[PDB]
Amino acid sequence: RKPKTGILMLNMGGPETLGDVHDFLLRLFLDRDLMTLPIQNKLAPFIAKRLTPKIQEQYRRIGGGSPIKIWTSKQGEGMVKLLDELSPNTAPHKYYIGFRYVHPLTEEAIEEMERDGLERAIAFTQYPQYSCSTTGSSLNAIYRYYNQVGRKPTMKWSTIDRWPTHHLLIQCFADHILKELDHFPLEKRSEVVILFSAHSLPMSVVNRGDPYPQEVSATVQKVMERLEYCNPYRLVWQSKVGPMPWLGPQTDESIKGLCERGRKNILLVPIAFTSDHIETLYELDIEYSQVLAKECGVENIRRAESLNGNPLFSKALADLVHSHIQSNELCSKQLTLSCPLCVNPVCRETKSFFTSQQL
Amino acid sequence: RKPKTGILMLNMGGPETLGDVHDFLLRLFLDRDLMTLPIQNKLAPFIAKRLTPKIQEQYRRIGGGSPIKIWTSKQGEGMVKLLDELSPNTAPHKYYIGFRYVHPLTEEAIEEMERDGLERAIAFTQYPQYSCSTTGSSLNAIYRYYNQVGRKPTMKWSTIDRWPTHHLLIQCFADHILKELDHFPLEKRSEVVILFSAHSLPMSVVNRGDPYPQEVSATVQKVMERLEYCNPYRLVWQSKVGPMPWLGPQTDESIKGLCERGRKNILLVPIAFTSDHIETLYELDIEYSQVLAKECGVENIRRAESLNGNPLFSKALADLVHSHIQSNELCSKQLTLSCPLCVNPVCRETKSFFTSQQL
Ligand SMILES: C[C@H](CCC(=O)O)[C@H]1CC[C@H]2[C@@H]3[C@H](O)C[C@@H]4C[C@H](O)CC[C@]4(C)[C@H]3C[C@H](O)[C@]12C
Ligand SMILES: C[C@H](CCC(=O)O)[C@H]1CC[C@H]2[C@@H]3[C@H](O)C[C@@H]4C[C@H](O)CC[C@]4(C)[C@H]3C[C@H](O)[C@]12C
Ligand SMILES: C[C@H](CCC(=O)O)[C@H]1CC[C@H]2[C@@H]3[C@H](O)C[C@@H]4C[C@H](O)CC[C@]4(C)[C@H]3C[C@H](O)[C@]12C
Ligand SMILES: C[C@H](CCC(=O)O)[C@H]1CC[C@H]2[C@@H]3[C@H](O)C[C@@H]4C[C@H](O)CC[C@]4(C)[C@H]3C[C@H](O)[C@]12C
Ligand SMILES: C[C@H](CCC(=O)O)[C@H]1CC[C@H]2[C@@H]3[C@H](O)C[C@@H]4C[C@H](O)CC[C@]4(C)[C@H]3C[C@H](O)[C@]12C
Ligand SMILES: C[C@H](CCC(=O)O)[C@H]1CC[C@H]2[C@@H]3[C@H](O)C[C@@H]4C[C@H](O)CC[C@]4(C)[C@H]3C[C@H](O)[C@]12C
Ligand code: FES
Ligand code: FES
Repeated sequence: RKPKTGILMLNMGGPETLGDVHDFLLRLFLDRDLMTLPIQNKLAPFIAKRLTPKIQEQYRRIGGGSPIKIWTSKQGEGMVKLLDELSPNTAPHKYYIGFRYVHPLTEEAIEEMERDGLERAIAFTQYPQYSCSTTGSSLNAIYRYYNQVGRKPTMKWSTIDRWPTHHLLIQCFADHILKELDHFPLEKRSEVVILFSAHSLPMSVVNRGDPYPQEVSATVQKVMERLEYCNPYRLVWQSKVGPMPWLGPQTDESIKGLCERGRKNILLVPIAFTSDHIETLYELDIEYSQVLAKECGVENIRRAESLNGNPLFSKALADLVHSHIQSNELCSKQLTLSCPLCVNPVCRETKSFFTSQQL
Repeated sequence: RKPKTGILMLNMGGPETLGDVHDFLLRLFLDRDLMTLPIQNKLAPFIAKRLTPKIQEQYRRIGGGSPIKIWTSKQGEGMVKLLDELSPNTAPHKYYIGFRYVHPLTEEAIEEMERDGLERAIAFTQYPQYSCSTTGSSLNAIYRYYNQVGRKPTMKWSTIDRWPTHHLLIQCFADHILKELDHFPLEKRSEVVILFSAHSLPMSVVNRGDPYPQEVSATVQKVMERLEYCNPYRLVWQSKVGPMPWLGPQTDESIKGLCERGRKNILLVPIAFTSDHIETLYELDIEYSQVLAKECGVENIRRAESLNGNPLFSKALADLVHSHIQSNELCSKQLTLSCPLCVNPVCRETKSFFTSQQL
């Protein structure tokens, strides 16, 4: 039986091997919906080349590459299995991976979906909280693909552009937090302080109206409510780079600050991504938990396991797609409102691309 | 007959008459928990004096004074009426107003509570979302009062230091939003965009770990979920002053940005305060809705009514106090975690003041 419904799982992606690092960075630095550089066509390949060594080294430190594709595939397989049972009327379902900067690229996925002659296509962002820089960028790629190929889609499109508080997503986070709290010495469990950590954004992006911070904040509240506020927490942000102002507090500075103030039992909780990747395996685990934490004299610092292959997470994914199909939703109401200070003309085109879809 | 349980309603307060502006500002610039200034004892009176004219003018523009005490009193009376019926075991209940910078001052309220021979005293912040600059400052005042008076309290203390997602608070906001949406022309109701607006914070405060942004964001999500995402929204921030970086987007820039982008039907929703005051009556209503909006060519801009005298809000207050009493809570779990980068030694003292209370 030929595939009827395709679920395009969108994510930035990460290099699978050290050899993929260079092109990963190149594609990224060439992206306008994310970055404007002078003589970009020249500096893009240059900056990619100069950062490759350091980035390859980071991936070497975690085993030689990014596990994003492996986890995405496992989740997609689980999701599809459930969807075929949940929604027989839209089966067979097939998942496609559309990474923004690595293979399979968004464009390659769309080309295959079209080639497979699907009746329906769902742009399912793998980022629970919407940022014009993450989900937005992936959605722009879809609009741009058809605009560039100079032809209309042969499939009916729609998008699940955000899902910051999906009940099953929240349950997964809560479950992983609880099981990690169990790993702390019993005598320190109640003393543990939780630092929810999400990739930060430059203040210039936050100030334009990016939906991200508020949604990430919503996820945190939902998780803590489910945990019945068993431990105190703080939502902090990681991955800042460069000298420019970014949304803080910074995860690293917070870890150090807590230790200096007597809170030496910390539980890190990646709250804005669903699989392991450089942010968790390198930045949180090595950079902060092994090096920084040791230098600050932490007693116990752990990190909640990433959702990865948790069966309940695959259930969450299937539930989202199923509910989306049943509601005939073309996109969230939120997507119909671009940032108040958006200056990228493509955002409105992308929005319209989805709001105007037939069906 | 004699009062048994006192509910101290904490809020910054506002000058009741133009004549009260000067001392309001003086007390404020003399608060080390709010800000630290060089030679503060000399600069406070000086700054208060220089700002008085402009601030008096703002209050003149809204009628001649702040309605905060009037609304606070009405809510307090309604709250007490309900509490006497809800919690007979802790009745008679008495509410006391503890304004940070205007009469009745926090210190004056405490003196009266002590004098009334209360058995229980509850520091009930009127800010649903915790900021060390709002609720924290108020709680610090309580600790400082006893530390300064050189005497221990004669009543049992506890605090309701935050309540960002209390179901009745959320219902009130949603109700007021729905009725304001009904005031827009029917043909534009669906086109209306919601701007949740809350007093901004300097990035220096946000970056040290202030709980505020994340909690305000939680309130927004709960309200939108209750409204079933009927309209698109954005959480923006108002009241920024000075040349330093503050958390954006700015409410004023967002209003202008939306209009320039074709979204000329806006609903402003104060989401971090429960009564009318300078932020709503002047900043939003006059500064932004009457002047700015007009200059931007807005079609319709309205503001959800503040909670003020809504009976359901008095119920929310009573329910919070009731649940607090029945739970025997001394404070939220959140108060037990000071900011990761807190540099104010009084914060820990204040925290301990409550966590260490007998009972
Ligand atoms: C100016 C521009 C940022 C523009 C902006 O966002 O306003 C920045 C982004 C990355 C920068 C480049 C990268 O840092 C790589 C190089 C760093 C060297 O120190 C200067 C040249 C160098 C090639 C930089 C030139 C310039 O300062 C760039 C291109
Ligand atoms: C800052 C920007 C998001 C901006 C926005 O909020 O719109 C994010 C998106 C992808 C990020 C980049 C990618 O993760 C790839 C690189 C990862 C390195 O660890 C830092 C540089 C690096 C080049 C990152 C810089 C920055 O954090 C980027 C560019
Ligand atoms: C750190 C890295 C340059 C590394 C190098 O010179 O080797 C530079 C290259 C392009 C930069 C990014 C681009 O200038 C686009 C964004 C500009 C904002 O002011 C900060 C975030 C922002 C996302 C920058 C983050 C960071 O400074 C980047 C990623
Ligand atoms: C330097 C200090 C801020 C210190 C800090 O945050 O680290 C700021 C806070 C308020 C400022 C003062 C207030 O703005 C009032 C005055 C404004 C005048 O333009 C300069 C003198 C003036 C008296 C300022 C001096 C100085 O710049 C102050 C005292
Ligand atoms: C910025 C600060 C909160 C700081 C923090 O996040 O810790 C808030 C608390 C009370 C505010 C002040 C009070 O509202 C009184 C004044 C109101 C005027 O409209 C601006 C100046 C004014 C003097 C305000 C400046 C600033 O917005 C203050 C000082
Ligand atoms: C604007 C006002 C001075 C007005 C005047 O003298 O004309 C100054 C006096 C003290 C200032 C505040 C204090 O310096 C404390 C805070 C310092 C932060 O860098 C900005 C917020 C912050 C809360 C300042 C806001 C604003 O710039 C204030 C309130
Ligand atoms: S930058 Fe957010 S919609 Fe364009
Ligand atoms: S400044 Fe937040 S706890 Fe001290």
